[PDB]
Amino acid sequence: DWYVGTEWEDKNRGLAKKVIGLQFTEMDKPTIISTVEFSVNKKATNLGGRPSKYLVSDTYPQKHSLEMGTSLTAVDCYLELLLQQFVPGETAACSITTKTGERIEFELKLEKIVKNTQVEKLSAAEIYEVALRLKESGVATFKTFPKFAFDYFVRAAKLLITYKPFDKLTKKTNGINGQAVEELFIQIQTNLAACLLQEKRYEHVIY
Repeated sequence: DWYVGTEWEDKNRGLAKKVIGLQFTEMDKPTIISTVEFSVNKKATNLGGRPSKYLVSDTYPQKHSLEMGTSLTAVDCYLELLLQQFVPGETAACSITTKTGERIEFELKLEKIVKNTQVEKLSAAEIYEVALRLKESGVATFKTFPKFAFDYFVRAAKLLITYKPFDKLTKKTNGINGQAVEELFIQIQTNLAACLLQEKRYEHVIY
């Protein structure tokens, strides 16, 4: 065994991964816009009341379909980032450390990558739909997780400005009308503004 025991970290986000098993098929990793299938191998420990679509218990192991950039909770969003570090067939002990130092611990396996689209490949039309879905997740997490909501809108905005100017876009050439793009960009800018106000409203409310 070579891959077993190897480790990855993102100190900034309190994420750590340690490989415990591998059924090798290839060294491909999920992209930021991929669709994957993965399983939770046992009950997550120390969830501590935090909402999670995948880790929240109520039989193991259990399978899930996941499209990157759709998660609506803090834990789930960070689940995605861990999954983006798996190769298919890999089983890893994962952890999310909180501000209080307490660790949420879980064991995941990436079963396969259903679709591994690359951003660079995408047409302007397809980029729009990715920006549109990201904004939707932003809107859906606005009340419950404003920092993540914010990050969503930022990600959506960043995708779109790759096509500035917008005035040179036509359905005929790019697949999409440049008017639709600048309208969606403006909606996102407005959402980021709202988010900052939402964060202010609760900065002095304790966790």
